[PDB]
Amino acid sequence: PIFLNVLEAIEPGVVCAGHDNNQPDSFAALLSSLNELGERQLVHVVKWAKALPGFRNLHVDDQMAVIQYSWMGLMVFAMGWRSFTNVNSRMLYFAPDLVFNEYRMHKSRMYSQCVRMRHLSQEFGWLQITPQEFLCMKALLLFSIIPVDGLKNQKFFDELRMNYIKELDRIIACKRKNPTSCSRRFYQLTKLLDSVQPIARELHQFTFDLLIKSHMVSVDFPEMMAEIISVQVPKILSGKVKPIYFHT
Ligand SMILES: C[C@]12CCC(=O)C[C@@H]1CC[C@@H]1[C@@H]2CC[C@]2(C)[C@@H](O)CC[C@@H]12
Ligand SMILES: O=C(O)c1ccccc1Nc1cccc(C(F)(F)F)c1
Repeated sequence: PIFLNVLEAIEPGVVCAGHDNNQPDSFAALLSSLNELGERQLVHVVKWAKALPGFRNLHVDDQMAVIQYSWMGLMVFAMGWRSFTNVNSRMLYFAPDLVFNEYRMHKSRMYSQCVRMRHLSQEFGWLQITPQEFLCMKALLLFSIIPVDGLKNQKFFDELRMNYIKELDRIIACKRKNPTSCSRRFYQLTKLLDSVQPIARELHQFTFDLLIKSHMVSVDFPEMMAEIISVQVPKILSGKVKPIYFHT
């Protein structure tokens, strides 16, 4: 249908991190590249979102808010997809010029977090997620985290989230036969989406601390990345902004 054409048509393309693979691996270089990749990946997310159906309805402030709160969850989820479709979850495919292997996962000083990411990446396979399901879930991640005191126009956001959830159902109801698996498939995806939040929160904490002592470890932080991680992120780790789980 129309909805599906849009999502597949506004799906961001390949994005390099600009990492110089000629130089030996070093924490500084690796994380600095990831930050640069983040800044780059953020530009596409902004445009990707503005081109999203009904997104232009939210108040301009809520448009930037939701983007500054779930950018981590979106990029991680998408990255997990590339890893599955490119290297079959064997490694973390952040970018064509920035693939993480067992070694780099250790050199990045965040091996545990990578494990969970390589785990999310494998879920796409264990559950046999389809392209249509992936695209629909990613968009729903954009509307998966908001401040406890709601947004400027919560009503509009709830209906916007409600409608995207409906699209997921239709996508799911376009290949099933009996309800035994139908209403069941919904349970699987809803779980997968929720498993993303925990991972995202761990990375949030990590980038935060890394930013605090960025000068001592010589890790560069792009302008935008620096403002969001110091102004937006803190609100999440403080409890002001909490994700939206389907299950408890
Ligand atoms: C979102 C990015 C970059 C885009 C992506 O593919 C997922 C990946 C997950 C780890 C993030 C990284 C951006 C830079 C961060 C936030 C580092 O500071 C620490 C964790 C890194
Ligand atoms: O377009 C609006 O008026 C709208 C308003 C609030 C929430 C969602 C909205 N539209 C919307 C929301 C999800 C999916 C689709 C569609 F699939 F039709 F494109 C349209």
